[PDB]
Amino acid sequence: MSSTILVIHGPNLNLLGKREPEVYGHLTLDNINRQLIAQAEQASITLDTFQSNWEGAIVDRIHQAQTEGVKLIIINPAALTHTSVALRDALLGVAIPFIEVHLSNVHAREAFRHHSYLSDKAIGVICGLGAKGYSFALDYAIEKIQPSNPN
Amino acid sequence: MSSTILVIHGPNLNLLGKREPEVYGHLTLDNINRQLIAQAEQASITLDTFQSNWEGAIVDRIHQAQTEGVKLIIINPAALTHTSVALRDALLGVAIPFIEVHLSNVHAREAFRHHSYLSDKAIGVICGLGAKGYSFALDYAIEKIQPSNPN
Amino acid sequence: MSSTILVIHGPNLNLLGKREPEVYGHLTLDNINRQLIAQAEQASITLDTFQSNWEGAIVDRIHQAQTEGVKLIIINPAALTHTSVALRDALLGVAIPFIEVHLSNVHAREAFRHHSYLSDKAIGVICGLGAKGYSFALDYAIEKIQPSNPN
Amino acid sequence: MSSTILVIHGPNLNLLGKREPEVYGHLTLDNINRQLIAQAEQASITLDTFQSNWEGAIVDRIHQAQTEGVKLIIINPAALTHTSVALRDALLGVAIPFIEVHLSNVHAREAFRHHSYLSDKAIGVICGLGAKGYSFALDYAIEKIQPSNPN
Amino acid sequence: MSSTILVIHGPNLNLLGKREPEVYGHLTLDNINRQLIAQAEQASITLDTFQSNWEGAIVDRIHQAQTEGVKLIIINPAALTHTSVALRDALLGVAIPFIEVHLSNVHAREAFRHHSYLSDKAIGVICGLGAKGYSFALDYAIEKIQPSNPN
Amino acid sequence: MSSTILVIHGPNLNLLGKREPEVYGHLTLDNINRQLIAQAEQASITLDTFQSNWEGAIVDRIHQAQTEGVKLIIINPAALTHTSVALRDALLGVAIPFIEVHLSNVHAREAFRHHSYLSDKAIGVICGLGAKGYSFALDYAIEKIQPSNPN
Amino acid sequence: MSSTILVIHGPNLNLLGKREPEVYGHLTLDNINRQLIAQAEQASITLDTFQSNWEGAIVDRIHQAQTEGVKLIIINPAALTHTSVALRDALLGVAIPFIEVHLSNVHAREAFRHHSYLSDKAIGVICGLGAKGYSFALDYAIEKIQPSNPN
Amino acid sequence: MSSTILVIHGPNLNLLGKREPEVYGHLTLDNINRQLIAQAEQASITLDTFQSNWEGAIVDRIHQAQTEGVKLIIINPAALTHTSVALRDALLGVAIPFIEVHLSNVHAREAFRHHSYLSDKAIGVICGLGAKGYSFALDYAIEKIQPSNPN
Amino acid sequence: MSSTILVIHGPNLNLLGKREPEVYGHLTLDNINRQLIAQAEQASITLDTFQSNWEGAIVDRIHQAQTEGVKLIIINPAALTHTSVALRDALLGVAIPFIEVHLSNVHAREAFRHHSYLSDKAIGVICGLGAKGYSFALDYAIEKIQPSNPN
Amino acid sequence: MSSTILVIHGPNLNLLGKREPEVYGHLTLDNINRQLIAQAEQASITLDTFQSNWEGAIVDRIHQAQTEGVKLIIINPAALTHTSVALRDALLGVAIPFIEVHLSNVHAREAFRHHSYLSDKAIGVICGLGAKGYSFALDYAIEKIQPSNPN
Amino acid sequence: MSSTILVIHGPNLNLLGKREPEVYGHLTLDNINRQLIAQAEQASITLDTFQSNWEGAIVDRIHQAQTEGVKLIIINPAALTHTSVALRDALLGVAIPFIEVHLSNVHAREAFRHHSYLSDKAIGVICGLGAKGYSFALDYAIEKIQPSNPN
Amino acid sequence: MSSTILVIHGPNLNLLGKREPEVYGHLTLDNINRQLIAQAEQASITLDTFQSNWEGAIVDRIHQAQTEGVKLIIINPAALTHTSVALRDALLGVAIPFIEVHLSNVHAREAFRHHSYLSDKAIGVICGLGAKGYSFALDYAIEKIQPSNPN
Repeated sequence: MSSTILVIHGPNLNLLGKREPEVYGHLTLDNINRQLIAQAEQASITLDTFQSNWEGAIVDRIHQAQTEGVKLIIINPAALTHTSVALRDALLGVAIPFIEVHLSNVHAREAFRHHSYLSDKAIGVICGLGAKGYSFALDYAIEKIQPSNPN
Repeated sequence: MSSTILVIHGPNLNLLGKREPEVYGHLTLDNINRQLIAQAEQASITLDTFQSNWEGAIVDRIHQAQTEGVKLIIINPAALTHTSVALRDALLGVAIPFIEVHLSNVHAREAFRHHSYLSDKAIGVICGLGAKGYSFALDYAIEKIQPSNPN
Repeated sequence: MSSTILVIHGPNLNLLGKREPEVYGHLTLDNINRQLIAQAEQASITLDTFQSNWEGAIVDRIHQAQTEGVKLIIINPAALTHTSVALRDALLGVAIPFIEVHLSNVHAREAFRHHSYLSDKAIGVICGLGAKGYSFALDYAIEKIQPSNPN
Repeated sequence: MSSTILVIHGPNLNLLGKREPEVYGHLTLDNINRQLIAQAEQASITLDTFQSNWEGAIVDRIHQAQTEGVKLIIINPAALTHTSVALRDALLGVAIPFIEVHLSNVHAREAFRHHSYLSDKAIGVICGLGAKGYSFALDYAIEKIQPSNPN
Repeated sequence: MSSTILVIHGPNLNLLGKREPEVYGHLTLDNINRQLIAQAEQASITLDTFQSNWEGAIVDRIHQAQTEGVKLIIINPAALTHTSVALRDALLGVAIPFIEVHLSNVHAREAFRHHSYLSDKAIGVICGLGAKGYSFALDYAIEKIQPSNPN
Repeated sequence: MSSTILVIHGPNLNLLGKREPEVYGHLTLDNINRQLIAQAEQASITLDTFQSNWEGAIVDRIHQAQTEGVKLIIINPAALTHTSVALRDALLGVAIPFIEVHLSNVHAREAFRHHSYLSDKAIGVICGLGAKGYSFALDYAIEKIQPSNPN
Repeated sequence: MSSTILVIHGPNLNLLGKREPEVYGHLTLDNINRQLIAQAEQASITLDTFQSNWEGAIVDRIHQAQTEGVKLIIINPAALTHTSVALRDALLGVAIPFIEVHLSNVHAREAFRHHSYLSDKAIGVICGLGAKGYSFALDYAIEKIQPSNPN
Repeated sequence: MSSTILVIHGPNLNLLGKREPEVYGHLTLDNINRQLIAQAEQASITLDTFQSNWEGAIVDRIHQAQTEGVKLIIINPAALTHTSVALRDALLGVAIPFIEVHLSNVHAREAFRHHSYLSDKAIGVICGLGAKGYSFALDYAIEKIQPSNPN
Repeated sequence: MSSTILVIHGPNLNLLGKREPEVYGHLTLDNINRQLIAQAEQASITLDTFQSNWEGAIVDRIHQAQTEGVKLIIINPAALTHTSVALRDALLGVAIPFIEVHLSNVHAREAFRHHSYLSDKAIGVICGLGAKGYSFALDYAIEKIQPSNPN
Repeated sequence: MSSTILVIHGPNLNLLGKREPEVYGHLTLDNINRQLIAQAEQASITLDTFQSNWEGAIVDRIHQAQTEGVKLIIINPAALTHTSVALRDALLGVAIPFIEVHLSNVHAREAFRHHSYLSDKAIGVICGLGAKGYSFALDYAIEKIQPSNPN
Repeated sequence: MSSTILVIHGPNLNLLGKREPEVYGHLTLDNINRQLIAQAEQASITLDTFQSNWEGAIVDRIHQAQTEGVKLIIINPAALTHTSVALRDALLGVAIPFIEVHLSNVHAREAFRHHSYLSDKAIGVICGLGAKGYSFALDYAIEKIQPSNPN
Repeated sequence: MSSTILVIHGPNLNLLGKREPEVYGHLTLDNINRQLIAQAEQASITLDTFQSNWEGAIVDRIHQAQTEGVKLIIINPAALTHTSVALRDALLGVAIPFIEVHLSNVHAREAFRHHSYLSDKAIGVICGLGAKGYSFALDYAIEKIQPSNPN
């Protein structure tokens, strides 16, 4: 079995691009996923994506990732970062390294958003850089997996 | 189908009237819905109702509400009020105004029940008035949506 | 005078509808009292109202209520809700059940407004529903003050 | 008017005399005052008593005490003990030593009752001994003002 | 005629023994369930088991337990112990007494693990004794439910 | 010439200057008011003053200020600054800008004196500068009310 | 002995009157004990006394009190008041009502001295009244057992 | 052969099965000890027992256990659980593995009972299962000392 | 420089009026200094000013002030108010009395701004009155150094 | 289409690679700067770098950035992130948008490291991805300044 | 009985060098005492030493010290440092100046070890320097008690 | 050339002996350094000393110390101990073992002084022993660097 990256999107992320005409639209979750997939293909890495509003579905997906041989996870937990011990335990239980990504700056909002049950065990965290944040996580992930020289 | 007002009941609310009715009352969640649907009919307002023990299902329902053009949500999040950021983010993400309702007086109970992830963003909150709390919320909602005669 | 229901308004409620709206509505404390009195009259319920900026005067009114045979109090303590143990102790002392009402949503403002010396002992709490909150409390109260087949 | 000893009863204490807030056990405020006055007369010591539900009235009384040359105050602040820095400041401002008395045991009830704005500045505190707590305070005060042989 | 005792395992428990058996356990969740079932039979007690990564599924199972007349629940809530009031509310709502079990010593890991939404309402708690903890809980339940010995 | 400034003195401020040679000297509250009145006179500004030990009296006075056209309030809340939300709400309610003054340095005393319900809504705060603090507030007020250029 | 009333002195109380009899003057623990024994003898009530610096010795004495049929304990736990749950459990375990006494005013000293493991369970508390606090406690106890009354 | 397990009962446990300790359970401490001894004897393990109300005696006993080569300790610290660092340091100092046991459910009682100075260092913890908790701890301990296979 | 006064401005104060002078105002730090120097000239008092972004420079300047015979310091520590113990220690070390000034109202901004390492040791604090704050501080200082309140 | 990006490195960053590679040795501060400078050159964007151990030097540099017309700051504050209000105020004062970068994962180390005086005002935050974090920040920054490209 | 300097060792210190000496070090408590006695003899000061696992025994020893004429106490309270108010009160009660010593660095260990009931009242504290810490304390004590000048 | 042991004095330490010679003490920073340098020469160890009021200068000096080959640092950070993470990171960055010294007892002064950013990483801490504390730290260092048991 080989090296795959898995991108996990948490609850409410499916909403992206419904705001549309000005404040945040028109960009969508599928648009993000499509860019990442292209980015991965360009490096000859198999990338899969998942989104759910259900915490249990996310946990199940992480469990499947281990059996599937996934090497690294890029996860935007969204609201679940502040609340889900089960998510943290699933990631730890499978021992697949992960990078935490947030489109918005979690630190610029309510104080409860400062707390995370994931960040302390993540390799790294990116927030506030929008969709580029996932790309950055992917770029890092590729180097870690297929290190240094490609030529 | 399509709807103007949506009533959402959180986990365990389905238990109402189901254990020791002589002690705890015969009123069921179904009775509450029946009462509200009739109250809604009196105003020619289309009312939908939803209950689940699963957070993800509630979130999905809320997303569905945006597509349906629901104008207001009446929600009793039950236990989820103190724990679910995901729920708060769904409501905020679809930008549908809501009224928070609890059968019991949350303040009269454990300290952890004092905190809500919804209350600060609600139009208003009602607790401790039992089933009538939902009716009052419905009365307020109808007036806001189709203003008529003030009292 | 003897009354079955007493409505108490706390400090600064006299200002309502005074600095014109904008800043809020034309609704006045008098409009609310008028609306409540009519609602009680329609139910053949005798209702009295009271407002003051003086805490001791409020405590005295509650003491008076006990002698007047008042069965339930609907109180908007306003600012006193966060500060007055004397108010809580008066209500407990006369042992008259009460409903707490706020026009605005107490939870949507400063952190200090989250806390109350009354809420845990109230039958129930209504906030953020404007004037209608008082009407809802009155509606509940009339229903409670009815059967007496209880003991 | 120029008493040696002043006994101040705080808010809601009048309810002992008007018919018990809880309570134990139809001992009235007037009964307490009579006992203290007799105890004071027996020692040839002049004593006055005061009760109010109003913070300002209490503050004014304390100021009046200064002009009257009161040497010690026995005060049962009741609910005010937990809230009134204005009371603390009146007492410190006039520099009259005081003993704090509570009929009930303030530590045996809600956590908020554990805190006082007075107790740190009192000579001493008595709580939970009922009416007898005032008598003890008076006995201590008499010995302090009019020392005699061991008591 | 379904079961007398129900054992619930929380999220991530399905992973037990999954990777990599040489470091840490060989033992699996099915191994645990088989031992408990054997232990139950030996006592002529009907025992059922359930595991899920979804909170709602567990809540549904608990509600189902009431309908089946389950006398006692042995639950390892895992991560959910620190986060789910919904779980707490389900167990209370059905009013089925429970014993809380953890394989590992919850107190020996991060501070957040110290807090439980279940422990205070449990009959008892066992942590850190591994698989034997479930057996111990069963022993206790059997004696409670069918206290074989007259005494 | 319409512009009017109102100075409010809170509880216990009436005591200023009683123990005269040592305790806090000879300056009285009346002395302070005379100086302020004269300072106002020089600037062609109308100024009124008020003191009370009763919170309700102060709140009423503020409400009266709105109707009297008062432009700005200089308030020394004294002990009320730490306790009275009602006071905050009256000032906010009439929307009259205010400056908060204390003779003593609040920060230099008990930790509870560090907190205020007024300071965050004041234009500014002055403490620990004695009676001059009021003059400074007046100087600022006069300039804000009738701004001056080079001359 | 057996006795009806037991007075317990906690650690360091043996020091009273030892150092700089111009520090706290000349009163000793024995002086206090003699005064109490005499006060008890007037009532024909048998009183025992005990002091120790060892927590276990105090717990053992309390247990002994139960067998001896002591009806009330007057206890000055001294330092143990802030630290010993074992003391709290002994008193509750034997179910002998108690009054807590401190010579000094506990609230006037370090913050850590503000918390007691006994006060919430005591009948009453007296502090800051010196040696007289023990006499007051004894007078209350005697009256509880063998009441006399003017009123 | 040849193995000793030591059971330590902390302060106030001597009261068990008497009259009115807080929770009257029928079983005495001796009854508990006799059951444990029999259980150990079945495994050809020696079971030492110790109870004291004195912390120092317990600390000395632990030191003694090290000199005597005790394999494991089962300890119910009772009230000392929440207060004694010295106990934790004794167990750590001798490095004898231990299991912490409580008859009652520590989590169900005052918040101060929630904290243990031993739990984080224990192999495991059992609480609220009454006398059976000690037996369970012993069963685990024997298996740890004497793994079944091969004798 | 006799009866010298020293004015110290902390980090970032150099920016005053630099950016968006419309919108934010055009008063500059130099303008403030020139005003203070002139105000000082009028009273025949020597005054110096200092600003730095460097804590060490400020500490050195304070040390220098003692040797220079500076009699009072007027300081706006800016950001350093909430972070520098070193500043507090420098001012305390030289024993030069000081007044703390801020242009803006520190209490109306983030919670972290509510704490000062200076305020408890200043004679007084002025905040939120802008440039005039420095002038008021100077006005007080002159009276204190060279009192001419009386002609 | 050329602009100015400024990279700021905080205290102790100058140590990178200077001891015991591999601890995580080898990579130096200059190596990071060369990579960034090269990365900027490829975009035809002008980039400057600064490192210092002195907070004042950093504050000065940031002020200079304003005069220089710097568009965006990429800053690794290092230790200053948890301590420097002066730094926060400098960036806000000049109003230059910034991205916060940390080589290591701040969330994975002592609790004090979890708090930043910058993060809430940052566009975004990157931590734990090492040197790459700076490049990602630069990539985002380039797109921000010069959006229109072959992309 | 009779010594100028008294060294007190708290609970568990008797274990030093007891187990795994090769692992943990061979130094024993007697070795430490022997060094100190020798250092004392060199300076012609009498020194006594004491160790116990019982708090009461330590308190009694301190009391004895007053009568003995001890001038200074060097105490390593060990675990009792974090828990014993009684110890603090004993030292204060006899008013013997003391120095607090710990072999290990308390600040490097769990958070609860960061608080001492003695540190605030000690002349000084030494921790983490092992046995030498006692010697340093002794060196300071000698210089304090006896004039530096030999002969 | 270069030192083996380096002594660092923090901000304000330069003031020692400057003011209040009779009240303060007339020992200066130079006296301490000369004593240390002599103590060092006496063991044939080179010792360098440094003081600054500038955190950056201190950090730079520590960096220099690594390249110099300094074996150990004795540091009195003074006020910086409570605020300077940069200082902690410098000492850790160079990996030079350090002992933390304070002339005064930090524990006896404000609560904020109780926390240190160095203490947990120091070998040891000495405070409150005046100048001797530095000498004691040196004595430990010399023994650590050149032990005399090998000899």
